Amino acid sequence: DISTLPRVKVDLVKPPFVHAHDQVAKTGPRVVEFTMTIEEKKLVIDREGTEIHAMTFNGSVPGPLMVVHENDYVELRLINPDTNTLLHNIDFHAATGALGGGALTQVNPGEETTLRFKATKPGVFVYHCAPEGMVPWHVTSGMNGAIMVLPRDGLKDEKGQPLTYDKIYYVGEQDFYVPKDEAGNYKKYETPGEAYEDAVKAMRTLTPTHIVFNGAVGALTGDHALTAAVGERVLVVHSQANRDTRPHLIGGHGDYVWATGKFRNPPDLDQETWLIPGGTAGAAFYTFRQPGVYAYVNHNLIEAFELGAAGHFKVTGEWNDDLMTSVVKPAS
Amino acid sequence: DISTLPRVKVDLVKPPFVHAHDQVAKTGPRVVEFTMTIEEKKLVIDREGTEIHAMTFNGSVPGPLMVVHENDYVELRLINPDTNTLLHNIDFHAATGALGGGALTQVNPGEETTLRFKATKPGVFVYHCAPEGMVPWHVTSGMNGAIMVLPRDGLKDEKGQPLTYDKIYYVGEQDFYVPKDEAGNYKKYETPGEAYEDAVKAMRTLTPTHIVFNGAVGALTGDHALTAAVGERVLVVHSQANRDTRPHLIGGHGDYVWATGKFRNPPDLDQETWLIPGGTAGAAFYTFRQPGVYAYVNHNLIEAFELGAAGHFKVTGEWNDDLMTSVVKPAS
Amino acid sequence: DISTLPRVKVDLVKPPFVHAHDQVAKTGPRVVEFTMTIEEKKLVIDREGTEIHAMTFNGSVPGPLMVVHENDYVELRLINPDTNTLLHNIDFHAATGALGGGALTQVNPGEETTLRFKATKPGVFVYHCAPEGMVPWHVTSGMNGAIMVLPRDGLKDEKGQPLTYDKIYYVGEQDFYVPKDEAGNYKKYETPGEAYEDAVKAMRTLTPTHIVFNGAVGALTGDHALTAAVGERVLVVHSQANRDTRPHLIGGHGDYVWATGKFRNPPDLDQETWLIPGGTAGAAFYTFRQPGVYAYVNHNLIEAFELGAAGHFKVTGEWNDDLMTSVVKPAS
Ligand SMILES: O=N[O-]
Ligand SMILES: O=N[O-]
Ligand SMILES: O=N[O-]
Ligand SMILES: O=N[O-]
Ligand SMILES: O=N[O-]
Ligand SMILES: O=N[O-]
Ligand SMILES: O=N[O-]
Ligand SMILES: O=N[O-]
Ligand SMILES: O=N[O-]
Ligand SMILES: O=N[O-]
Ligand SMILES: O=N[O-]
Ligand SMILES: O=N[O-]
Ligand SMILES: O=N[O-]
Ligand SMILES: O=N[O-]
Ligand SMILES: O=N[O-]
Ligand SMILES: O=N[O-]
Ligand SMILES: O=N[O-]
Ligand SMILES: O=N[O-]
Ligand SMILES: [Cu+2]
Ligand SMILES: [Cu+2]
Ligand SMILES: [Cu+2]
Ligand SMILES: [Cu+2]
Ligand SMILES: [Cu+2]
Ligand SMILES: [Cu+2]
Repeated sequence: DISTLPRVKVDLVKPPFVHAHDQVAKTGPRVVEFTMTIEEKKLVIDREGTEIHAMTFNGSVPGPLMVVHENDYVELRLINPDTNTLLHNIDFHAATGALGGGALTQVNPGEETTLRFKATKPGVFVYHCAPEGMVPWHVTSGMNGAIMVLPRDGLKDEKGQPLTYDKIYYVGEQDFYVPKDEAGNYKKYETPGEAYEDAVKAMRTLTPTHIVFNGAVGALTGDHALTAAVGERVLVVHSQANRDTRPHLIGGHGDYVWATGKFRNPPDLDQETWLIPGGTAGAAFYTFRQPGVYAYVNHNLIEAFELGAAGHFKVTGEWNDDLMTSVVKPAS
Repeated sequence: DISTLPRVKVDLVKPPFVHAHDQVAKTGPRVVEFTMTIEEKKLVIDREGTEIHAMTFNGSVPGPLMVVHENDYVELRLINPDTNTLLHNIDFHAATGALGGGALTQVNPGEETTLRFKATKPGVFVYHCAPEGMVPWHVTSGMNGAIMVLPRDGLKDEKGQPLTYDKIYYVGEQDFYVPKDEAGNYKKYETPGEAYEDAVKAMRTLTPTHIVFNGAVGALTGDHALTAAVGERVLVVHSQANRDTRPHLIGGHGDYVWATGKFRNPPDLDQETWLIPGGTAGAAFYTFRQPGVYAYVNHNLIEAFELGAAGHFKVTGEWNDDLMTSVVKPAS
Repeated sequence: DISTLPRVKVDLVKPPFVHAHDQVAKTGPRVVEFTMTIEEKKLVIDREGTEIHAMTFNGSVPGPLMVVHENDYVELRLINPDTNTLLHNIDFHAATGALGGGALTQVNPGEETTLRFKATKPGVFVYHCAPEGMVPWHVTSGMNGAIMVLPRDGLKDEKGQPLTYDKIYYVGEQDFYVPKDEAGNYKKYETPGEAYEDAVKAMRTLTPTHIVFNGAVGALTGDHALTAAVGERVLVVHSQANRDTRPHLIGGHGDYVWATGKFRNPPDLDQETWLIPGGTAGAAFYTFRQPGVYAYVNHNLIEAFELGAAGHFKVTGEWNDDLMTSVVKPAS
């Protein structure tokens, strides 16, 4: 009887940060209660000032990472305030039935709903809006995130030994399709209905105009670079709700990678780059061995360095000259 | 001596259905005899009435699924009737030598040929036409299918335990490249030779105009939706002869997935989405747990919902409120 | 103390050939010394005579395959002669720290540098140039290769048994983005600086104009076809520094494949086609069973047969009619 289970309310945080949780479950199964408020908002996505009408869960692109354990129940209160204009819903790839919840969560502006589902499979999973007839438009306007369902005994390596992370980050990668005129400049629009056919035309090109981490070019850089220390074990969850990506840590590796995100499978070891298919979340575990700046990229390097799919880690600590050294510095 | 082996004649069926077979081999190795007749035909591929000149094995896009067991011999009689205009052949990715058979099976209109090969590797494999100098044109005109080579003791899970499906479906996904003029409308053509250079130009864009299951937008919907019941174990074989795809069952999972289709490998567990590379067939096994409508899609959602790569399952049975429920239905 | 280790100087060879090495390490850890000289040069990449300004390591696209064992040190002397015009560097995906070495290896024309790093992870890995602000331009101008870090006890299969190759080839696959005018003809340019913005524009299309093996359409054909004999065990290392590929041996298989290239993982068995993500090297092992011509392709068949991503094997030996035969040759 679900009513006899503990309830715990989670307060979500903005990506790339992740709400506090325990890797190894410290309680039995629980109903884990989340609330998200949909926000349609203008977002500047590049250094040129290109502004789009984003559709968000909780104000961010991506939406926040939710974290539960296997066989917990996820109870989500989804709020669509009357300041929004569109119908929205939510589909969890972690859930079973009713189009992942989408069939049960259609909320007009001024409405809310509560969905409960049992998290029966461990892994990282995409969630996204998916209103009938409008699915890719909502998803490619930012309106996707991820949920991590941890095994109750935490992560394990390929031999069944524990893998415990010290830090976790969530990198949502977003493909945008900003409509272009025949000279190639972006268009804007006066209403969502007036934008819709050219959004469809732009999407049909299958060529994103921007591919960004955490909602904008450069979002994971400078003061907002990811951080770690030498010797820290870091889990990076990476999702892409619509298009393949190939993450790579420049100067590092994925020591243990679940490229398609499902923890019942043994991880792939020692990866340089891995393929996360569109519509999937993946997770990579790495122990830093060197300080300095790293770039975390989609290793289509055009996508990374021209379209925006690049962020930075700043890592503190001691340099290891055994691992790498300049024997002769550049010189004439 | 192959002449001492039993022969069995298979009568093929139209996708997404699959000819009757046994999962666990009930006989020793056999020569399994198949016949396919090539048909060049007009096909309407979308709701707008866009009509192409399709090139088919057995009248369908995809061609039918052939099913044998490991170390059977596949004997195919391939017929190119004189009502066709082009040279065709067949290449089996399951076979070894002679470009998969393509070098031995070149048939002008009015010709036939018989090829035999030993199915030495278990898995699902693409087959496709591949005439020298014209390969992608034939393949992207529909002229591909798949063959399943079952292990003699049937499918097994990651622990070596049997996996037995109750139903099997074959979803062939087809990328079409319908030539467009500079305003973006499709062109038609008066002969294959007159179409060829613009087919090549259209293909060179690397941007399909349509991506469909079972030969047309909506083919696997309505009266032709896939069906199952709660508790049924379903195997979905999915092929793509030319371009990557990322299947996903909306509201479900791939409980056991051979993404690259080869049964000697342990399956990946609990997949949300999986990557089937172009030129591969994959297979996913799922036990339905909830009734209702599911969408089975390529989870590039633009490809699914704008270009055609979406079908439906209709599932009968009892709803499980433990797995999912609406706690509070959408309301003001 | 690294100075107490043996040093061995390797003399590199042009792809697709690979410098001599031992699969099982015959010495303890060593410092393996390599030298590469950067060459900017004109290269004709297609049958039409399209000529680009290539950026190369050691005069070739791809750069040469380097081979070491796990826990060897790689010491590379990188020379940028004063006959070049651009700044270059090198990033090894095999290395840890300093952006794979790129932060330590920036060489103006007329400069050289020496980098040492410990090869701590076994596998095949990409290396590429990556000058800050110019990364995809250099990589997509050819300026990438691979390094193989063998386990000290050589390759092993999924059961831990040895896999020993008789021959090894390195296929580098290169995506080029040759700028096109509005009629679709290639442009040329008078200086690298004058080419840069249109190179960026061309790259931003995400649509390669050419995808080639060993630097040009047809490079691995005719007198330069790959060769083998029936019964030979062949390892094909395949890299793609920027874009996904899906190799396939037409008429054969990948008997053992490390699609993402890392030897600590068990190989995938019996592959028809496999996905090597952009920014990765993979490796496939096959034992030839039939003589004749094979095509080795990227199985996006448009990429293979229209854009250039196809080569040939010529295999000598005895035909096996048990594996494949023409029962009835094509006839009326
Ligand atoms: O707890 N049954 O999924
Ligand atoms: O943090 N425990 O390994
Ligand atoms: O055609 N101008 O969007
Ligand atoms: O091209 N990725 O969906
Ligand atoms: O199939 N491209 O997303
Ligand atoms: O989904 N397993 O990485
Ligand atoms: O039966 N030998 O492949
Ligand atoms: O249908 N036997 O599990
Ligand atoms: O340029 N009209 O196909
Ligand atoms: O983009 N798939 O071949
Ligand atoms: O590489 N795209 O099929
Ligand atoms: O090919 N193994 O999924
Ligand atoms: O030898 N330590 O990587
Ligand atoms: O070449 N030894 O298997
Ligand atoms: O617009 N001509 O490159
Ligand atoms: O489409 N491959 O990066
Ligand atoms: O994501 N295409 O390389
Ligand atoms: O990276 N393992 O193929
Ligand atoms: Cu929405
Ligand atoms: Cu989805
Ligand atoms: Cu044909
Ligand atoms: Cu093929
Ligand atoms: Cu360079
Ligand atoms: Cu790189």
